[PDB]
Amino acid sequence: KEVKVYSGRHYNTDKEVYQKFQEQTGIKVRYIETDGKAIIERLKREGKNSQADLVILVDAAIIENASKANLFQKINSNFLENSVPNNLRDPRNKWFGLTRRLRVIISNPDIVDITKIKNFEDLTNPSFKGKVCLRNRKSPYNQSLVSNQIAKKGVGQTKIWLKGLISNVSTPYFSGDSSLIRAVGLGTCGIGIVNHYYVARMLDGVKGPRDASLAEKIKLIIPNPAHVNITAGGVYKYAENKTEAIKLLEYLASSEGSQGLANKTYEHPLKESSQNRIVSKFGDFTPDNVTIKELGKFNSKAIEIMKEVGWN
Ligand SMILES: [Fe+2]
Repeated sequence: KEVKVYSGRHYNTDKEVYQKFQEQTGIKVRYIETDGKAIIERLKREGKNSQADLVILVDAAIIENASKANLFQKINSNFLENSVPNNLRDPRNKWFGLTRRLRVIISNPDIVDITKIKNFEDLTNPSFKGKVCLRNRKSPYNQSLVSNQIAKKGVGQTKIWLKGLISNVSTPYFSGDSSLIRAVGLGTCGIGIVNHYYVARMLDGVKGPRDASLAEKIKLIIPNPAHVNITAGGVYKYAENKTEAIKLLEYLASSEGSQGLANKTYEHPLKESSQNRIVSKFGDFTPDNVTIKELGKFNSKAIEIMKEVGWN
């Protein structure tokens, strides 16, 4: 028995999670961990000749791209259908959330008055002119944040928010979240928007002592209510080992599997907040109930309006 996993989680291997599954079930896990867009392009080109059984992808936008490319087949699993929150899975049962991340506000309290920052709407405050820094629009994480705003506010109000936000940017757009954390830590930026787990990795020494010292200087603000995004898995449309792929997906979505995956990347498990002491110090959050499917629905529109307002 074997199952082949093509995984977009390539921050640092889930080998340990796959080995636990192998040890428990006798099912050999053969995995590839690489960039999610590379996996999607490879599978579109391979079609029926692909060896993928299970596909794991990061961010609502990439899940939407794989869905549009018909990469997944619908599955029936009483375990997944009764265990994965409705808002974090496909209504059509093609993909299922595994871990949760939050895109949050980071601030340098020496450069900005953090008492005036509670939510994304506060970043349009004119007192922050020249103090806001952003990763570029190519980031699915940012596309999904703008999609989240469209879902909840509609295009008109989201465009007003975007114009206010981009008005406060006077720094070239960043090519990653960790570089933006460094700039906020150093104080060249007063405010950024990054995923919560990058702050936790730097605080925990993962990127070396300079990055840890810079991350210690930041104040992380979880918007209330919070924008939640996910990593998800689904069974490949032509999976040879369909039965084994479902068993592995059931394991990954379970309390043991979701904790195993989340603890490797400093993410939150599916049904509980992280017990990691660094992550728990960031505080409690309340989801805004926008579904992951809705984040995909508005992805194209989010890219359009980001381009229109000069989020470059
Ligand atoms: Fe990431």
